[PDB]
Amino acid sequence: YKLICYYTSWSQYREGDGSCFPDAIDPFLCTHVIYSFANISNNEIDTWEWNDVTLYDTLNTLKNRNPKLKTLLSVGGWNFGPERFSAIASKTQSRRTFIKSVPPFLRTHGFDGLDLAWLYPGRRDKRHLTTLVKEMKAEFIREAQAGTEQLLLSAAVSAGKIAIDRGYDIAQISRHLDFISLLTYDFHGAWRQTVGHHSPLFAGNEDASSRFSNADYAVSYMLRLGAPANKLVMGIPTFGRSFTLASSKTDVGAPVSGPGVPGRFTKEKGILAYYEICDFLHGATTHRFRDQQVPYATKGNQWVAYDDQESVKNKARYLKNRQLAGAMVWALDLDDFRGTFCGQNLTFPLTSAVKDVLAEV
Ligand SMILES: CC(=O)N[C@@H]1[C@@H](O)[C@H](O[C@@H]2O[C@H](CO)[C@@H](O[C@H]3O[C@H](CO)[C@@H](O[C@@H]4O[C@H](CO)[C@@H](O[C@@H]5O[C@H](CO)[C@@H](O[C@@H]6O[C@H](CO)[C@@H](O)[C@H](O)[C@H]6NC(C)=O)[C@H](O)[C@H]5NC(C)=O)[C@H](O)[C@H]4NC(C)=O)[C@H](O)[C@H]3NC(C)=O)[C@H](O)[C@H]2NC(C)=O)[C@@H](CO)O[C@@H]1O
Ligand SMILES: *[C@@H]1O[C@H](CO)[C@@H](O[C@H]2O[C@H](CO)[C@@H](O[C@@H]3O[C@H](CO)[C@@H](O[C@@H]4O[C@H](CO)[C@@H](O)[C@H](O)[C@@H]4O)[C@H](O)[C@@H]3O)[C@H](O)[C@H]2NC(C)=O)[C@H](O)[C@H]1NC(C)=O
Repeated sequence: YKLICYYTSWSQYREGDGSCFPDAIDPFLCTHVIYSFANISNNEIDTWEWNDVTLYDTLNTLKNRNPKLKTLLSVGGWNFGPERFSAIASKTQSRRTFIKSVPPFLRTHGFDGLDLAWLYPGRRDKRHLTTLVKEMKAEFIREAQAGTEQLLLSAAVSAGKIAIDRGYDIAQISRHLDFISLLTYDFHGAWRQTVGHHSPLFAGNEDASSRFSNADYAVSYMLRLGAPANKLVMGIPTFGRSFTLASSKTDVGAPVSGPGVPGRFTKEKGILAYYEICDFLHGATTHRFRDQQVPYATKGNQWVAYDDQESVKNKARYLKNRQLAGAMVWALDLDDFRGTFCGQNLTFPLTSAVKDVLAEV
């Protein structure tokens, strides 16, 4: 089983305990650690933060303590304009330019692979996405001839039915990619005036209608479309999405005024880190959708949809039962990495819970 974990570039800037640097990562926790995100300048991959080469270096030293650990650099991300990927990929010339610039960059900074996070490809992009993947892999195969271990190519893919149908030729890119990370956690939060969980495992017979917005459907779909199970990796969130209630109602379908109040450390309306959620639970009412098998909490007028050790162990069992390649976690720096916010003294409680199930039979 693979355990793919993302570490974000911008987490170093959070104040106090929220600050997270690469050396806080347990080397033996995941099998693959992906650094987010790289930029693209002059059609070449490039750094993003002023100190990335130092952090790249700190992250890759982890391999001195654990030789089996693989690291990858991810390009793209939500805040990355998909138009930019679109323009680079639709022109054979700028596409070859970006592709050719990737291996030397990865080899200089000690990475073992590239992760593609184009979010998201439209109907007019499908054909070019397939090309970027093909040519990128061909180039990695070419590059291994020099006697080095071949570079890995992976991609983070939307788990939304319409998004998949619209921009991805799953059967094609599946044969060229080493693994595919299913983003099974942004199903409900897309500013949509009402309450709901963003990462349910199952559909649940109540208020069913977007029968497609749950992990079980997304996995089943990807498999029907042609992706091999041994290359699929299910995404497991380490954060929660919050809402500000518009009334005293707390059950499903309850109206919402907008996103939740920022977290003290993450300072971003709408989301909370697992460690902030831990603090938040004191004096809150915790509920759990049986059908969807995920929890939520309320306090005053705030409503939070999140994942705990139990829902995360549950998802890991599901994933083993369908024989997938493993799990993907977003993100290490949103988990209780210091291990001093959630109680039972454990560093990375959520990710460790996923690791324990995977390590079981
Ligand atoms: C919200 C929503 O609806 N979107 C979701 C998507 O998120 C989702 O995408 C996938 O799933 C992840 C979670 O859903 C998703 O989220 C993450 O993506 C973006 C980036 O792509 C993250 O954006 C953060 O936002 C930060 C602000 O909150 C911002 O922080 C600022 O960062 C800069 C530098 O990075 C700091 O500047 C530096 O400051 C110091 C001094 O302070 C100086 O010394 C430096 O020189 C400064 N200069 C610079 C520029 O370096 C600044 O301090 C800091 N603070 C501020 C002002 O707040 C980050 O920069 C920015 N990151 C980027 C790259 O833009 C989101 O926060 C992430 N969300 C969560 C949650 O973590 C991923 O993109 C994606 N994952 C995968 C697998 O790819 C999609 C579904 O895919 O669904 C929705 O669209
Ligand atoms: C990620 O890579 C991106 C490049 O592909 C890059 O985004 C930008 O990259 C350039 C660097 O800033 C931008 O260039 C500038 O654009 C402005 C026009 O608005 C021009 O005029 C001015 O320049 C003045 C100083 O010289 C400044 O005071 C003014 O405010 C004004 O900006 C500049 O001369 C310059 O050309 C690119 O336009 C932009 N790329 C795209 C496609 O939009 C990011 O910088 C890079 N790293 C990150 C985001 O961390």
